[PDB]
Amino acid sequence: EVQKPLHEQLWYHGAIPRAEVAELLVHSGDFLVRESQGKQEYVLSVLWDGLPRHFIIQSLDNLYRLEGEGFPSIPLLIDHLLSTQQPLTKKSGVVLHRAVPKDKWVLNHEDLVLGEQIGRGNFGEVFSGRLRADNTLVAVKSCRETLPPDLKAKFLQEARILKQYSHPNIVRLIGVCTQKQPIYIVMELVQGGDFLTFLRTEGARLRVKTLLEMVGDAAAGMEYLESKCCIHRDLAARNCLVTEKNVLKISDFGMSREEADGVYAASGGLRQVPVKWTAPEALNYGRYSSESDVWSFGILLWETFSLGASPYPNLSNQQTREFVEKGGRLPCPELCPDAVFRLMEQCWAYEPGQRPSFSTIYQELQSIRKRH
Ligand SMILES: C[C@@H]1CN(c2cccc(Nc3nc(N[C@@H]4CCCC[C@@H]4N)c(C#N)c4cn[nH]c(=O)c34)c2)C[C@H](C)O1
Repeated sequence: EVQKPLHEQLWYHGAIPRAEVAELLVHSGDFLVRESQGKQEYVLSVLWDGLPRHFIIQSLDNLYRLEGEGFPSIPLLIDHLLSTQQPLTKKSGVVLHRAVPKDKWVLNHEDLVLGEQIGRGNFGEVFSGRLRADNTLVAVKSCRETLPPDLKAKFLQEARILKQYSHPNIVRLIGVCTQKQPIYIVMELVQGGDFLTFLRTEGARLRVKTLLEMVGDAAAGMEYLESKCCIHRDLAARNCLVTEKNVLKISDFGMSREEADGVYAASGGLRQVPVKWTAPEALNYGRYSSESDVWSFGILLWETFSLGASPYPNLSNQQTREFVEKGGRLPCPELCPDAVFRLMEQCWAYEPGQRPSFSTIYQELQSIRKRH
């Protein structure tokens, strides 16, 4: 193990952000080695006094050192530090205890070949791609480095959330490319593309039973997320994907948050918030919950039965907020069955407590589908 090159080491995390480093180091003396992207130097990061401390690994004459003896490799230096329990510096008194290994999701850049751009996300371009070992087709999310540091720190959040999930109607994570820059999140490629485009393109061809089945799939995904205490915050037709077999999967988890007690209080600082899909209390007071996702689901129902129409077309975001406060809601689409519209109206109840649960939504849609 110690003989292996640094890049192969389990405790070498390459280009992971400082914010990810803080997540990984749990106990005193927990440590990892990484490459500092800015300075192009290796860094030993260690938890001491409750906070990560970052030591620059010096290199001279092909020997790696801190303030003591030098070694011909960084793994030999780490082994010396761990085995002797010598403080990394006399001044700091930091002593290594446990090497924090990469998880199973970390992926090498070499494993992946990037293809054509397939869309644009808030963090940057999404590309199609290929895993070289088996020809598995993937979607690859990128993060533009010119984004503000506060926001870039949020990019890996979607991967951290999705690592936990497995469901037929939730997009599947494949891995995270964080050993070098540029950083990528890698997911299964969903062949049919986004649901909004599907609705607009397939259009008059789609049967009501088919639409009910697809939104039923979305309700199943949302029920599963609610069960995991996940609040998606960006549910919309454009953020649902369609498989080659017309199964719908929820995707685009960049804004999603896990809250044990069911409420996420927004920073207030979000840019490009999808105002037309967002519940009033979430905009007004920053209160996000499964109930605010339910409001979004009502908009998704509207998008589905209007075959991809844009909501509140004649209103600005601010005008939409004012319109909704006055009791305004979207009109019933022609193709929308009366029962679906009644459910849609319940989803848009002003008080979040009055809105139906995702289980109720799934069951009601399923029951409607059986008579269509
Ligand atoms: C011509 C067709 C077009 N296709 C096509 C067209 C649109 C989207 C996608 N796919 C994905 N889009 C995502 N975000 C998009 C951002 C921009 C708006 C739409 C989406 N919201 C995400 C995310 N997060 C994912 C995540 N995981 N997996 C995916 O596939 C995926 C494929 C692929 C197909 C093979 O070629």
